Amino acid sequence: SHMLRWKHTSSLKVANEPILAFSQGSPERDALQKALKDLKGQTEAIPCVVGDEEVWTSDIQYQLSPFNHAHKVAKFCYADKALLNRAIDAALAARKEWDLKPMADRAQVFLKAADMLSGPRRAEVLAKTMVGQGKTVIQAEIDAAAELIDFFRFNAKFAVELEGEQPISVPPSTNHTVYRGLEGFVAAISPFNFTAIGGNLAGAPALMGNVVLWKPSDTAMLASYAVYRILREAGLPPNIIQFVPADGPTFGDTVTSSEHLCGINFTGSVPTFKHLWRQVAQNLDRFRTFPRLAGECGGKNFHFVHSSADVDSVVSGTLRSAFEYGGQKCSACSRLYVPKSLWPQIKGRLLEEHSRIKVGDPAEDFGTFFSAVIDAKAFARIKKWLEHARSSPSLSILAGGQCNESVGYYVEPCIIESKDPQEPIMKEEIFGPVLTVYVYPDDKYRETLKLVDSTTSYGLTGAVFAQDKAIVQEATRMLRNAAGNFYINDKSTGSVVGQQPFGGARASGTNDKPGGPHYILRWTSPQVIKETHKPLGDWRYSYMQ
Amino acid sequence: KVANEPILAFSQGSPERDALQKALKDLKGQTEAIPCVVGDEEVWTSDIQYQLSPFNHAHKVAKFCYADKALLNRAIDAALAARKEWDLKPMADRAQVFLKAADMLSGPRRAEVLAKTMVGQGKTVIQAEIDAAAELIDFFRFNAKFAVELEGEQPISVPPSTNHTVYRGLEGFVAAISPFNFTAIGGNLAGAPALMGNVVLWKPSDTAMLASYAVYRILREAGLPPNIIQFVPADGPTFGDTVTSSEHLCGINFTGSVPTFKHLWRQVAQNLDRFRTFPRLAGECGGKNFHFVHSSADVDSVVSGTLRSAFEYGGQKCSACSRLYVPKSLWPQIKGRLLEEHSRIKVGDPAEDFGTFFSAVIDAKAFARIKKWLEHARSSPSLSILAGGQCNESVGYYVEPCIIESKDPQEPIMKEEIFGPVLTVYVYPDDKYRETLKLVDSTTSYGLTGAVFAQDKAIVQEATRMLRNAAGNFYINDKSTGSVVGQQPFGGARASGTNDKPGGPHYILRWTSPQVIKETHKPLGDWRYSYMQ
Ligand SMILES: O=C(O)CCCC(=O)O
Ligand SMILES: O=C(O)CCCC(=O)O
Repeated sequence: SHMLRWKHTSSLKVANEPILAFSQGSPERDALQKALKDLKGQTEAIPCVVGDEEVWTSDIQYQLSPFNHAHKVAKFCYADKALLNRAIDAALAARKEWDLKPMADRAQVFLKAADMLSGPRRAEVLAKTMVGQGKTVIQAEIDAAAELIDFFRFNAKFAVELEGEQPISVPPSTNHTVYRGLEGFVAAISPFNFTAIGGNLAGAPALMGNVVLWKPSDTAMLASYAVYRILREAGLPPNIIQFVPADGPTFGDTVTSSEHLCGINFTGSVPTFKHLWRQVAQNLDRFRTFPRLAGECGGKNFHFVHSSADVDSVVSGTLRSAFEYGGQKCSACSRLYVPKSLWPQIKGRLLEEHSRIKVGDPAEDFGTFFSAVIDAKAFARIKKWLEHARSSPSLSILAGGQCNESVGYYVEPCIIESKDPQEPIMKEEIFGPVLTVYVYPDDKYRETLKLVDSTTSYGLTGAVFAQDKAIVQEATRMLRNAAGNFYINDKSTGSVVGQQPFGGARASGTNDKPGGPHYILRWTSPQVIKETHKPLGDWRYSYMQ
Repeated sequence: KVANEPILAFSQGSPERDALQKALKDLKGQTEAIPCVVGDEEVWTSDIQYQLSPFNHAHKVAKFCYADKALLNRAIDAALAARKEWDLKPMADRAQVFLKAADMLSGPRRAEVLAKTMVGQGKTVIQAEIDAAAELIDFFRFNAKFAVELEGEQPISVPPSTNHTVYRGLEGFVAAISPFNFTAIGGNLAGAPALMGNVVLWKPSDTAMLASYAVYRILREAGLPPNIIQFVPADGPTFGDTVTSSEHLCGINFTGSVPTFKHLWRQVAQNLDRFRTFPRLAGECGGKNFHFVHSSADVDSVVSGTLRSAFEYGGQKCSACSRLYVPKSLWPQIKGRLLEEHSRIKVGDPAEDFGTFFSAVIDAKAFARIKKWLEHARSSPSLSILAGGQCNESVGYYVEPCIIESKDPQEPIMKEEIFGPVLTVYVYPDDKYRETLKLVDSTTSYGLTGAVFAQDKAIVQEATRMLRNAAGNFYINDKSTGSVVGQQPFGGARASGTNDKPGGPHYILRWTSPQVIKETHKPLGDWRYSYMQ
C-alpha cells in the first residue's frame, strides 16, 4: 500500500491580455484620464513593508516626474541594513509554510492579481507608470497592464503544468518529483524602465515557493508599490515579498553577506551584475547553498536592411524601435545598417517622419510620441553623447540633437550618421533616443553582416529587413548569436509573453528567457521521492552464487 | 520513444557472463597507451602518467599524459572552429550519434566497457553493469529524447507573425571535469553538452582513464565529428587555470569535491571581465547521506539496504549511506544482523572472483584518507568500531567494510564525507524520534540522498515533510544509492551542488541558450498609433 499519495494535477487555460485602443469616448480612455487627474499634484508617501508593517527610516528619497521634475510623485525611504536583515529573518521564518502550499494555491494569488490589473486597477497602474516613469499611454499599456498581466498568467500556467512533469515508475516503486522552492531567500532587483519587470522579478520566484526581498527602482517607485499592494490584496501572505527600496550598494552588500541567500534575480547594468556575482563568489564559504544568479543586462541592438527590404516597414519599425519611450529599452534599436542603393529613399523618409515626432507631456497631450528621459543622470549622459557626435569627425547629426532640462528631462529624437562602423557610438549603450546609421556598399552585405555580429559586446535583439528568402536564411544563420530575440521584417522591441520569450547572451545576461516556459525552472530545486512497496531482498546478487 | 536499458543477471552460462569473462581476459596484463586527442590528432606530452588497477596496483592498466597549458589552448581553438557547424546541425542529427553510441554500448561494446570499468576502477560485475552499461546507455537515450522533444516546445504564433525558438548551443566551449567513480558520469558530463550543440574539453579522471577513453572512442566511432569533444587528461589545477583564463569559456560541467568546485567558481568570478559571455557552472559535489530507521521498519530491508548503500563499490558513491539512525528498541536486532552479515562480505579481486561483494578503493590517496578516518575511529571517545576496520595496501588498496557506533550524533564522522566503506550508526531513544529527525536535517552541510525506513503512514508523511531539504533524492523503504535515469533524476542542494538533476528532462536546459525568431509576414503600418490622433 502506498504511504505517499500524490494528487492529480490540473491544467490552466490562459491567453495574452488584449491591448486596448484608448479611442476617443472609450471607457479605458476616460478611466485613464481620471487616473491621471488622480495623480496631478499628488505625492505618495511609500514606506518599506516588512510583513505587514510599514517602516520609515531617515534616508528619505523622492521620485520625480520625468517630464515635470518639479512634481515629486513619491516620497520613499531606503531600508537600512538592520531593516534589511530583519526582512530576511521574517521572510525565512515564513518560507516553509509558503513552500508547502500547493503550487495551485500560490498560483491563484497571481491569477487574482492579474484580473485586478486587467480590470479595476488598470487605469491606476498605467497612470502611475506614465507620470512616474514618463511613459505614453500605449507604452504604459503594453507594460504595466499587458506584459505584467501576461507574466502573472503565463507563469501561473507554466508552474501549475510543471507539476505534471513526472518521472517513470517501475515496480516495485513509485517515483515523484516535488518542485521545491529554493531554501533561503531570493533578492529581486528591478530596473526603472518596465513596471512589469519588477513584478516578474519578485513574483516569479514567489510563485515557485520562494520568499523575496524586492528592491524596486527608485525612479519607478510609484508604480512598483502599486503592483506590490495589488499582490498583497490578491492574497499574498505577509513576509513572502518584502518591499525594501534601498541604496543599491547597501542592498547588495547586505543580501550577499547573508548565509541564507539562495538567489539574485536582477535586471540592470552589466557592471552591477558582475559586482554582485563577485560578491557572491567572495562569500561562497558562508552560504548554506550555491546561490543562483539571473541577470538581464541591456544591449546595443541593430536593424539590418537588405536592398530587397520594404522601405516603409524599415522606416516605421526603426522609428518605433529607436525612439519609443525615448529609446530607454534594453531592446531598442540604436544601430541601423543601410545599403547604399536604398539610402536616398530611407534617409528622405526618416527625416520627413522625424519632423513629425511630437515630444511632450504624455499625460496632458496624448498626441505625444515619446516624453522626457528618466532622470538627470540619464539626461547628462545623453547630452555628452550628442556633444560627442558634434566633435567627432566620423559623426554627423542628420536630425534632432537638442535637449532642454528646465522643465523635464527632454531630449529630441536624434539621428546620426557614422562613416565609421566601429565608432564608439556604434558600440556603447546610450539608453536615449539616439539612432546611429551606417551606410554600406550593397556588394559588401556579407562583410557588413560580420560587422553587425562582431562590433559590440552585446547579443540581445536585432532585426533583418529583407524580402529575399535566400538572404533571410543566410542572415539568420550569420546572426545566430548576435541576438537572443531576432526579428524578420519587424522592429527589435515589443516582445510579448508566451510569443517571444525575451533575453540574450554575450554581455546581455544569463538569458533565462522570462516570458517562456522554462524561466520558472531557475527558481525551483527539485527533489525526487522514490517509495518502494515491497521488502528488499538479500544484499547479495544471484551472479555471485 | 525510449525505455531503460535492461540490467543483465549474468547467470552461469549466460551470453553476457561469457562475453564479460572474455573481455576481462582481454585486459589481463595489458597496458593501453592513451593519448590526448585534439580533433583526430593523437598527442603525447612528456608529462607521462599511469592508471593502476585498484585491486592489483602492479598492473598499470593505462599510460596516458597530462595536456599542458599550450595543448589545452590549442584544443580550445580547434573546438571553437568546429562549433558553428555542429550547432547548426539539426537536433535529430546530433541525437543520432548518441543513439548509435547507446546501441553500441548495449550490444557489441558492453563487455568491453564493463571490463575496463572493473579492471580500471575496481568495480564488481554488477556495479560496472549498472554504471558503464545501463546508466550511460540511459543517459544517451533519454537525453536524446529530451532534446528532440525540446525542439517541439514552441511559443504562440499570432497572425500575421510566426514565432520559433531555436535551441542554440552555448557560444564558446564547455569544460567537462568528471569523477573516478562512475564511467557513466564522464560520458554524460561531456556528452550532454555536446548533444545540445556545444563543443567540449573533457578532462577525464586519472583513475578512470581506461574506461573513459573507451567511451570517447565509441562516441567517435558512432559518428561524433572531430573537435566536438577533445579528450584532454590534465593536472587538475592546470586544467582549471587554463579553461577559466580563456575568454571563450561558456560553461563548466563538474562533478567532484566541494572545495574544487568553489575554487573554479571563484576563478570564473575573478576573470569575469575577460569572458565573452557569463559562463554557466554546474556542479555535483557529494553528500553525507543518511538512512533513518523508525521502530516500525522492516529489519530485513534495513539491513540489506544499508549494507548495499554503505559498502557497494567500497562506499565510493556521492549517494552512499554513511550515517544510520536506529531506535533503541530495534538496535539489538539491527546490530546483531549487521555484524553477522558483515562477516560474510567478501572483499577481493572482482575480475577473478565473482563472489566478491566489493573490492579495493580507488587509489593510494583514497586509501590514506580512509585510513585516517579509521584511526580517528580508534581515537575518539564517542566512537567504537563494532566490526571491520582492517586495511592492507600491499597488493591492492584494500579496506575492509567498517561499522562504527557513535554515541555523539554531532561527531565529525557523522558530518564529513569519507568516500570509503565506513558506516557510522547512532542509536536514538524511541521517544525522541522527532528530535532525532531534526538532527538528521541539521547535523551536516549536505543535501544529496537519504532514506527513511518505516511502515507507519503518519510517520512516513511527517518524516517526508521534515526532511524536505535534507535530501534531493529521498527514499522511502529503499536504499539511498542507485538512482536510475528517467526514474529518479539525481542531485541535491545545500553543499551538494547546483542540483541540475541529470537523469531528468530539464538537465539539458543548462546547455542551451535559446533564441526566439519572430517573422512578420505583412508590411508594418505607420509608426503612429490611433489613440494619438
Ligand atoms: O528594456 C527591457 O529590459 C525590456 C525590453 C523588452 C522588449 O522590448 O522586447
Ligand atoms: O556517486 C555519484 O556521483 C552518483 C551516485 C548516483 C546514485 O547512486 O544514485
